[PDB]
Amino acid sequence: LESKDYCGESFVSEDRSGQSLESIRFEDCTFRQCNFTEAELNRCKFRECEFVDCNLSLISIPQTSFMEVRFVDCKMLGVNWTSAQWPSVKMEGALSFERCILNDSLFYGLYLAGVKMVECRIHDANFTEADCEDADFTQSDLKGSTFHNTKLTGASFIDAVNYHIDIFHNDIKRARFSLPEAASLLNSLDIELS
Amino acid sequence: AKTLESKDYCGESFVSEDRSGQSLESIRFEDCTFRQCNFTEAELNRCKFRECEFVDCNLSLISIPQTSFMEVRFVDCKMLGVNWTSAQWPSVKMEGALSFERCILNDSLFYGLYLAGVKMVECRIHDANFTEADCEDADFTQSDLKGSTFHNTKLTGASFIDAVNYHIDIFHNDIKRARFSLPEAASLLNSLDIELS
Repeated sequence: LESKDYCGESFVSEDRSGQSLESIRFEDCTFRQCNFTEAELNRCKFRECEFVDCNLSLISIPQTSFMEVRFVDCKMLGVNWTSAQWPSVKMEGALSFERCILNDSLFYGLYLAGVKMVECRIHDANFTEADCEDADFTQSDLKGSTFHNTKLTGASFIDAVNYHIDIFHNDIKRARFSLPEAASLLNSLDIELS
Repeated sequence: AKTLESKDYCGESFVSEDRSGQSLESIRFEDCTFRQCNFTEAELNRCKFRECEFVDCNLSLISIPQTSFMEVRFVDCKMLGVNWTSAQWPSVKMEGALSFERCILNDSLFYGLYLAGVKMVECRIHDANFTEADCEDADFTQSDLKGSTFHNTKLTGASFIDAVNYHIDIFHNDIKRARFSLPEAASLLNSLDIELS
């Protein structure tokens, strides 16, 4: 890709695995059936973009900016989101994930207010110190994922499974849960559920 | 029913005796059984019961000041409104001293008492007060606890399996290792300011 600006393009069935894309801005673009496994997006910008049915496993994104970016049906294992470029002026729902595999990702300390991570497989991802207020985890599988000093106020876990949230180290005021899974919040107190 | 004239009874069965309103003072009963006896509003003053069973008795509103119960089982008994706090409780701290099965325990006063390992199984326990009681390892299986108060009550390892209508604030009692069953255990989540569905 020898241009630094793309607008309104669809990139289809491209194998860019292991490649470096540097300082490219994409607006109103869509990527589908693309392979970005182990790619590096270095100082790129994505605005109003969508990835659908792409492999972004272990992608590196140093100083890359995502604003209004949707991911659907993507493999996104082991992504370190902490090294992306994030704005200091907070805006809710900047990222959106639906039916993605987020296993082993790092969201440490990030502002994720209003972010959708719906019907995702989210094993062993780390949300320590993240702000997930109003986040939407509906129908997601959170097995092994870490919530520690995570703001979860008003977040939704409706129909979610395998979430471990220690109420002694996390704020869940007004968050939404579904039985019987909600009973797992009781695990912090060491009660024995039958 | 004829006045008890002795101060000790061992190996004895008392059957179908109406002792309602009777005052009994320093009678020691050991390995006795009481079956279909009415003790409504009797006073058991500084008596002792060791290895006794009460079956199908009415002990409603009985007074038990300085009376001792050790290895006493109550089955199918009406026992409303009893103030257990004025009974004599041993220095020896042993679990399982009392057992209640299919009893009506409404309005009982249990506050601040040592009740470790006590069984209150398949009981109606409406409006009783357990504030500050030590109920470590107690068994409330299948009991109806409607309106009973648990407040700074030690419930460590206690069982509420299949119990109904318990109000237990998980931040205001000790509940480590206590056992609960869904769907009822959902009531425990009322301690949290969350939206359930």
